[PDB]
Amino acid sequence: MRTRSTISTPNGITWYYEQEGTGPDIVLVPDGLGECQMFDSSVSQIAAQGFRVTTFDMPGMSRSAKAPAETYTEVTAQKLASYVISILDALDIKHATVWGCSSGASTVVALLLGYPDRIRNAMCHELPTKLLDHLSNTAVLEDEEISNILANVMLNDVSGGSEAWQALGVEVHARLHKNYPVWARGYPRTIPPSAPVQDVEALRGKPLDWTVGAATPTESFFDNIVTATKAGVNIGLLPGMAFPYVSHPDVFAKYVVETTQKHLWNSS
Amino acid sequence: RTRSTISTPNGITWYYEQEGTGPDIVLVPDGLGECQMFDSSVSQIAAQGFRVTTFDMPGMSRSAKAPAETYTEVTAQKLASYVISILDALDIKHATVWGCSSGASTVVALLLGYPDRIRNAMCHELPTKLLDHLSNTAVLEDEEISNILANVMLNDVSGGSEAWQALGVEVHARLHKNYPVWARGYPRTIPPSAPVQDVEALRGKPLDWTVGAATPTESFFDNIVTATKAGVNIGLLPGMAFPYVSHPDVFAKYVVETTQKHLWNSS
Ligand SMILES: C[C@H]1CCC[C@@H](O)CCC/C=C/c2cc(O)cc(O)c2C(=O)O1
Ligand SMILES: C[C@H]1CCC[C@@H](O)CCC/C=C/c2cc(O)cc(O)c2C(=O)O1
Repeated sequence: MRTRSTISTPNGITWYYEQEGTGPDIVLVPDGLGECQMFDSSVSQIAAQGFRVTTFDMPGMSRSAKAPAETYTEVTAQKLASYVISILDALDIKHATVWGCSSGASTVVALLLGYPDRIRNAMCHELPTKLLDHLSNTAVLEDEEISNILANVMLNDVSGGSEAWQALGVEVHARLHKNYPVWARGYPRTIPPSAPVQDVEALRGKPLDWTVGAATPTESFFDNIVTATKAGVNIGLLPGMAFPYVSHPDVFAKYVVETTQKHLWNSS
Repeated sequence: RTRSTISTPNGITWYYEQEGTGPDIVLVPDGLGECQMFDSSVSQIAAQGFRVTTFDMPGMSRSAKAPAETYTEVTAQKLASYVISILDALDIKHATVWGCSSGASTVVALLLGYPDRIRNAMCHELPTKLLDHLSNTAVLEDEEISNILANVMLNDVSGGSEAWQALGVEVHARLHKNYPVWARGYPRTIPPSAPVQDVEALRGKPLDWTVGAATPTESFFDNIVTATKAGVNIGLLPGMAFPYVSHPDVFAKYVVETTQKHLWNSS
């Protein structure tokens, strides 16, 4: 039942993408690691509730690595938003519900403010608004040190379930190995200052549902909870940390289905 | 530093410590009721021109001589009246107050209930939700409550296992006796008594709110939402529930700078 293919956009990207189901469109935008295999279990469960679910590897990452250096260096929310609009255009998806975590969160808030005709509703999780010294310092190391550093962060620190992280399998971890240096050089220095949450009055009234990981240290996304509350945006918790779609895929799929159904009710 | 006892008309015999001269700062303990956790910070705060007072809480540690009403069905409003009682006995008429956990509930009830006595309040990690796993501990035997909660404090909420163990055997022996008292008196009655149900009563008050930097987001998520809705200053301290144990110099600086900010805004 699942389409696994490639499609080329006039910005020079050859995207790897996957697609399952029929009904209203839901688009799962990956985190900075740009790896859409992490959504595998959830794509099926969500599509089974009467939706067409699309996801993709992000430009320069995993199977979407045939792309111009412009698409994976000095990356901003506003760039990533324009690239997602290009693949939606190429797949004839006119109106979409969107999910994003981390740099994906910045992207989906950028899609909702920048292309409101295209976005039914956005789900953002743990939107990075602060430069982090220790992530930025990795950008200057050698490829194999970055990979060994960030691989152990993901496994031991921020996976929110190391068993489920490992069970992604050898083939996934070999793609992630290659993505770590690309991400370290292109993302942590430029993503946070691009965060589209400078203007709280721009967020008020929009179809946005904001989450943070229940197990994440409070300091990491404290700023997200303050901004959502000041803007009157629905803000809540998912289990786990930065990868609820890996650590708790059934709770993640249920959240995406119920949030989308609530906005289909309020459309009508 | 004065280390002494004092009796109040409500039948509590308080153990208390007091150091320095200048405007009054009162350090209210967390639910475990042990004021030795403030020992280093009391000196640093007092050296900056303050009179610093702390005390063991009713029925805990060296304030154990007290009526059973003082450590059963405990609410913020009850603890607020007992703090006022020892403040009256020490002739402290205007004070800055710190409190963590059930202490945080106490200092917000102090600020609302007795506005003429309280210059400003610092509240840390105010418990607003019943926790079934904590409520259920109270119906076990003493020695299994102590073994269990001694382990929770160290591994889950200390925010610094080495500084927690460095408190020493004398302190850990008092905590050992306190756990059953705390288990039976606090976790089932403190959260429903949280004085944060009315957001509008908080707006414009001299209240400074913190949460622990390393605490899981789910624990005090509700505090950040409430503070933000009421326009109350909300920020972080390093560690978890015991910043005065895990990061005592950062704790002292926070208490001094907050109090100095409110002395300026007074005049
Ligand atoms: C891929 C996830 C890793 C989650 C670990 C995550 O817990 C590491 C700390 C939080 C920051 C994530 C982040 C920061 C940036 O400046 C840019 C980004 O693209 C991310 C990001 O997408 O991070
Ligand atoms: C002893 C402190 C810190 C305990 C760890 C503390 O971080 C355990 C989880 C947070 C709740 C603490 C708590 C809850 C209540 O219902 C009543 C209370 O008096 C407390 C309380 O004072 O907790």
